[PDB]
Amino acid sequence: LYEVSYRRYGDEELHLCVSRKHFALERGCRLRGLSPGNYSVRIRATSLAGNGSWTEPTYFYVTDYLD
Ligand SMILES: *[C@@H]1O[C@H](CO[C@@H]2O[C@@H](C)[C@@H](O)[C@@H](O)[C@@H]2O)[C@@H](O)[C@H](O)[C@H]1NC(C)=O
Repeated sequence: LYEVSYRRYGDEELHLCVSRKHFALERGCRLRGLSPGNYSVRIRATSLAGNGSWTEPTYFYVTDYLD
């Protein structure tokens, strides 16, 4: 599996578990219907041995369709 830890600046952390089947199907992850803003993502692969280091933060901006 993988864990996706996203957070829109100021808010609290949101999460998502992406399983193998889920990952191979979706070609990664897909985040559906987030309120607008600049989000910060870290990703962490969990293998048979343990939880391996979080990917440095990436930023993604969901459009405001107003402002
Ligand atoms: C999204 O946010 C990135 C990181 O923001 C940085 O840290 C915060 C706490 C503020 O100090 C901010 O001014 C810093 O830039 C930005 O570097 C990035 O450009 C932003 N992304 C978009 C799409 O606007």
